Amino acid sequence: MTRIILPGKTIGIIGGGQLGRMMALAAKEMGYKIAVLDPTKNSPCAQVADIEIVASYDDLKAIQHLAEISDVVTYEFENIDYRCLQWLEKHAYLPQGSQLLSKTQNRFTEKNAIEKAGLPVATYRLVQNQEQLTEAIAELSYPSVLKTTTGGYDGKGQVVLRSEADVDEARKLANAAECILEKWVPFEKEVSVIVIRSVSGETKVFPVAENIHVNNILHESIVPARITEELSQKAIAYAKVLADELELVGTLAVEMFATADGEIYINELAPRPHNSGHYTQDACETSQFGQHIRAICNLPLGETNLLKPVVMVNILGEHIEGVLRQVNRLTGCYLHLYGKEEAKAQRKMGHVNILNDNIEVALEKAKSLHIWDHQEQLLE
Amino acid sequence: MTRIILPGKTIGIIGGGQLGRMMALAAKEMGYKIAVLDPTKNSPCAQVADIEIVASYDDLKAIQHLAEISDVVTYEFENIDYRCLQWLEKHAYLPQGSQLLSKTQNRFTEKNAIEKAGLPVATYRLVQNQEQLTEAIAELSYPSVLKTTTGGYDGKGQVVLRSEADVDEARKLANAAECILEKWVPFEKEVSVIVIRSVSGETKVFPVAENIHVNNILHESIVPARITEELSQKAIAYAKVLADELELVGTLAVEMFATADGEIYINELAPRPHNSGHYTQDACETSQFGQHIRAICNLPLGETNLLKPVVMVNILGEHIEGVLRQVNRLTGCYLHLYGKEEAKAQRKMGHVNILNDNIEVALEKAKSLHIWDHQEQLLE
Ligand SMILES: Nc1ncnc2c1ncn2[C@@H]1O[C@H](COP(=O)(O)OP(=O)(O)OP(=O)(O)O)[C@@H](O)[C@H]1O
Ligand SMILES: Nc1ncnc2c1ncn2[C@@H]1O[C@H](COP(=O)(O)OP(=O)(O)OP(=O)(O)O)[C@@H](O)[C@H]1O
Ligand SMILES: Nc1ncnc2c1ncn2[C@@H]1O[C@H](COP(=O)(O)OP(=O)(O)OP(=O)(O)O)[C@@H](O)[C@H]1O
Ligand SMILES: Nc1ncnc2c1ncn2[C@@H]1O[C@H](COP(=O)(O)OP(=O)(O)OP(=O)(O)O)[C@@H](O)[C@H]1O
Ligand SMILES: [Ca+2]
Ligand SMILES: [Ca+2]
Ligand SMILES: [Ca+2]
Ligand SMILES: [Ca+2]
Ligand SMILES: [Ca+2]
Repeated sequence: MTRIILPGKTIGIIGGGQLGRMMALAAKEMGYKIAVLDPTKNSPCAQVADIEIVASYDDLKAIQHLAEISDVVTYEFENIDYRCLQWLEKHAYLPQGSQLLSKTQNRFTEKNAIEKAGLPVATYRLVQNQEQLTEAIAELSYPSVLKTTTGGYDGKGQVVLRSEADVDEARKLANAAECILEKWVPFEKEVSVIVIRSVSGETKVFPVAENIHVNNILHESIVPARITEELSQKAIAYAKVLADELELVGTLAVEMFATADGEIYINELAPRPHNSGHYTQDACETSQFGQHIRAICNLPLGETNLLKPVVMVNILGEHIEGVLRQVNRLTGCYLHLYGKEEAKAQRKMGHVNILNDNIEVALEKAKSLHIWDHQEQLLE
Repeated sequence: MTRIILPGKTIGIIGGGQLGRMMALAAKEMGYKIAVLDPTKNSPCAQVADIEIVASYDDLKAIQHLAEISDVVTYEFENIDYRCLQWLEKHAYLPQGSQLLSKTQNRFTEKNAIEKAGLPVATYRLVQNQEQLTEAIAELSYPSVLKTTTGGYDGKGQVVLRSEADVDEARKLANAAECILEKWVPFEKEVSVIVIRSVSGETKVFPVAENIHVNNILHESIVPARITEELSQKAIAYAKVLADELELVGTLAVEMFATADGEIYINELAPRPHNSGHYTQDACETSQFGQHIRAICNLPLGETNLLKPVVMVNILGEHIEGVLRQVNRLTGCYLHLYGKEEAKAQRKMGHVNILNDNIEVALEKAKSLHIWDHQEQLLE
């Protein structure tokens, strides 16, 4: 379409977490008003929003209320059910649509969609009962990984199978939920690419980021990713094909495995701004949040050039004390805090973007701060 | 001092215009809360702030109310009551102080401060009646400019005397208000430098901007300024001298005139983020607004590296319709709109940062858009 949502209009956001907040901040710079729906009062996004609706995500009356006061609707919360999605796409303006969301919510459906797009993933099998598990183990051998098709996050609902000794735990998981078995990919680095596509079909792709997870939570994103030119260009090419084949509108985070000998496998997709793209706030010509707003409002997209190398480091509840105490050591460090009321140990409270001409110096800065010693030790 | 205002605390801003709005957005990214005082409801800053106080700038009890709900107070309105600042610095925390602002509020007092810092100004005389105007004209000759000592913005309260024929208009101005007459400098370029100094005395200087005015309102800022490295170094050294001699805490904008022989005359000072510093939002490692917040909260200052060449173009009320209509043509352009509810011909509604590797291509982009045909017709 050529449908444009002009500055001055209201953008409605389903989900009031940090992703919503950062969307709202970028939209405010451009003169947009913001409405947000979230089940808890005073969410990070509500602190920036003009209008706040406190309600469950599955409350259709409240979704309708959000839509009826918004000129365009988007989401950070992905688990919107079909009845709400169909209503939104037909009776509100939801340029992102429902089709991509439905593919990314189920690991089996997601992998099917990626292969149909022509892109490589780990060899996988659907597991709906004990016999399918047995057949899958015999076909894919060891090592392999069993994951729940839905609801899985932070490595939960996941069993790695290294030998027959692991089968018992795998059977327990498969007893409890629909699963997929994937062949274990021996990779060197986990990487991600944020890709943007506007309503009118303009596309932009951000640089490849190298992602380091510790205890199933992202710790650092490094840009440029420390991978060969071959791996880099391949990752970017794959992300574009995905955007094109999936008919993306908005933002798509493509998480990948990169092997020593130059292969990329697509691991999973997120149809929203993503933690591995927070680096863009300080290091790129446009942030993933500014791009997201432009894409859904059908404005011309900004450029995605990396202006300075960067290390994004996540700030969890366990880190917030150390961050405030070390505040006067934060030279070259660009702090972002989400305004969450309560710190919980593993809850994401913010992040810091460490900019430097040299990635290793940025990495050394994170270390020398001694805030993430816990994460550092687990990596050692 | 070593007083630090930590993220999570409330920053109070006196003045709800676009400068406060942009301070608030940068503060919110770092997790600060915002309170604002403005005489008009729904101001640009109130649209982002957590707390809004609607009141006059002289309403002591409202200023008192703001101080009570803030951990630190800053100003945005350059024409603030004064004495109210003397209340604030003694009974609350106003790290900027009152002394610098009071000096810059009066052109005569301003000129004295600059001269006492050892820097050049246009030769000037105080004018309080017709006899003094007559004597000043005799001494300074033509061309010269008569300016009100207080209340001058957008070229208001000024009469340029090119010949004796302009004296009649100047005489009317001199009766209306206290004025200074100064020599008219035949500069090659106008430049500005934004200098930042924190509570602990850390000092950062932004790159020199080349500024183009039309009808005494800023039209374009160009960075890097198209000047010799020698003039650039001079301008920066001048800004550091002023920051130190005026004992700056916070932001200081320094407008300068550059003549063919390579000389710099200081035109005026502004103890706040400045229109000529808006380019920093998109083109520098840190924006002037993020820097200002860091300065007053006593956090380490960010780097001021220019990450890409930029042309900032002001969007006035006369331009808003054109911007919205030509919104699809804004590739390479980073739009900021301030949320002002009422448009007036010369009122500042927003700005656009045009980023490009080549400064001349950016300048050509502004022309090709034809949004500022009026400005380009008046320039040639
Ligand atoms: N096929 C595979 N081969 C090798 N390692 C894998 C495979 N699948 C998953 N992993 C490992 O398990 C980790 C988590 O799995 P996954 O990518 O499904 O994320 P998740 O469990 O949804 O958690 P998150 O919330 O971080 O996305 C990955 O980062 C990767 O290191
Ligand atoms: N239990 C859950 N299951 C699925 N999604 C969740 C859950 N809890 C929170 N979310 C969603 O996760 C998003 C925030 O993602 P976050 O930044 O924590 O990690 P991420 O962007 O998925 O990166 P990673 O892949 O490393 O986990 C929000 O959209 C939020 O609604
Ligand atoms: N996409 C999602 N699918 C399922 N549940 C979700 C999703 N997003 C959020 N939730 C639920 O909402 C809760 C809070 O959301 P989220 O995890 O994004 O914020 P948080 O700041 O991490 O809070 P907490 O640390 O309490 O989980 C989660 O614990 C989860 O139960
Ligand atoms: N002495 C001078 N010689 C030559 N040109 C001058 C002189 N004084 C002012 N000008 C021109 O007029 C413009 C506006 O002057 P000045 O900065 O004093 O106005 P102002 O209204 O106080 O500015 P602001 O809108 O920034 O508050 C200058 O940028 C310059 O172009
Ligand atoms: Ca996942
Ligand atoms: Ca996660
Ligand atoms: Ca993931
Ligand atoms: Ca002035
Ligand atoms: Ca001026």
